Amino acid sequence: GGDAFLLKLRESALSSGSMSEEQFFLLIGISSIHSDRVILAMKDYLVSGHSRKDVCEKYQMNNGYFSTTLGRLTRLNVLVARLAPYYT
Amino acid sequence: GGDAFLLKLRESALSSGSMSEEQFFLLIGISSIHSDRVILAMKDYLVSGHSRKDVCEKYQMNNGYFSTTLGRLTRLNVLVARLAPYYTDS
Repeated sequence: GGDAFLLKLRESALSSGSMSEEQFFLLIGISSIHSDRVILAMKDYLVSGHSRKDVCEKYQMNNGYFSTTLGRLTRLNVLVARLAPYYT
Repeated sequence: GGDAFLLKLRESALSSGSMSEEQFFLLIGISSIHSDRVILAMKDYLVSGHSRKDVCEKYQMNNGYFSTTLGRLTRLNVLVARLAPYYTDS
């Protein structure tokens, strides 16, 4: 259940600069994230390789919101990676 | 571009009995589909090969609910196929 879920997200966490812009936008497209602010923050982290510290300052974001959002994208990325062999 | 979006969905529509349970649940996982009966109806169609008529009867769905739900999964399938190259060795 939920405890093992959180451990999987820790183990699969997306890191700073881990993807291209178009990949990022496709993940956003599949997601239910719709806040422009948190989209731009996650693009700066995941695509541009800015640090969490810098991104939180720029978007005036707290760690709960940053970490939750990053976890939502990590979850989607794990599911998409598991789906990929059905399409390749 | 809503009109073209609908045409694309027709061309791309998922077939009955076309995916494994694992593939199905991964697509459900990415989706925002919440209804337990709707997930079971889509499983019965996409995995178990039941007809549309069969699932709509079993899970009390009207045609618009079925068609819309299948459309939601067809869109995700197209998008996941466009994401897949980014998970390759290249």
